[PDB]
Amino acid sequence: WALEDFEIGRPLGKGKFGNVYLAREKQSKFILALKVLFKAQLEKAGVEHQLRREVEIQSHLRHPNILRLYGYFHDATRVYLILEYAPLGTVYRELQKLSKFDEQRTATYITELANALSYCHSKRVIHRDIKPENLLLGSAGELKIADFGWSVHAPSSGTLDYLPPEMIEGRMHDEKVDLWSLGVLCYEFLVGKPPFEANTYQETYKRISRVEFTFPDFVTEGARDLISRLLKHNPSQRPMLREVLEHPWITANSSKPSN
Ligand SMILES: Nc1ncnc2c1ncn2[C@@H]1O[C@H](COP(=O)(O)OP(=O)(O)CP(=O)(O)O)[C@@H](O)[C@H]1O
Ligand SMILES: [Mg+2]
Repeated sequence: WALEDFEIGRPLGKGKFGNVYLAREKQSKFILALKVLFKAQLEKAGVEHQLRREVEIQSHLRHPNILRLYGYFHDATRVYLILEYAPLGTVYRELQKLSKFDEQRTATYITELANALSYCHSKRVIHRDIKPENLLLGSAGELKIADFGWSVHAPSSGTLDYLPPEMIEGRMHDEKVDLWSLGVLCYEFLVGKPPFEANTYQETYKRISRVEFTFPDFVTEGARDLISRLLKHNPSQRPMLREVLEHPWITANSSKPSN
């Protein structure tokens, strides 16, 4: 597997370690996304081994709400990831355009997230880096979790906007990290801002460890209940994904069934 087997198109995104390009395999005309990481940069930090673990985790995951990793190769200087192509962009860009989502879209997206996370937790997998810019949209507008560069196994040990207290406090985290991020996202979808945003890293840190946030008036009581249950300082207090998928506000507003 070499780069000569793909025609490269426009870039789909740019990052510190590399770039993502639309691409087509020449033999079959299969269109896909090619993520080109540069070893030099991955080595400048201690990330090349986290990349190896992320690739091994993602290749064993098959779920309609998880971006597929078809394969991977490398050359002298670059690492190539062969990714499923998500043609409708990121939830982040959708959030900028629409400013905020209504209860129906939010509940649908949370349901799709909770389904995919349930499949991951049912295989001892945490993501930790669930940001809007890592949620992609498929041809039918379905959510796909991408960017598994931070996923890990077991407890284990940028902007903090989506990280729970136990992570910023440097403690040992577990599968409950994904529950906190789910509550951050639910809030951001309805309000248009993550609930602990601030002009400063140091201030954002304080807010998260205190769980200091407030709702705009238009947030309904059902959304407040779900969000307050997820954003608990104590991981063991956060609900299970089953409790989320069966939350009243989710069932009433979600257009997609649960799992
Ligand atoms: N299969 C895919 N289909 C469509 N767009 C994609 C895509 N994969 C990535 N992108 C776009 O490129 C951006 C960055 O890709 P990705 O999040 O996977 O790498 P990354 O976050 O690790 C960047 P860095 O190397 O700096 O850490 C995404 O936010 C998205 O806009
Ligand atoms: Mg990303």
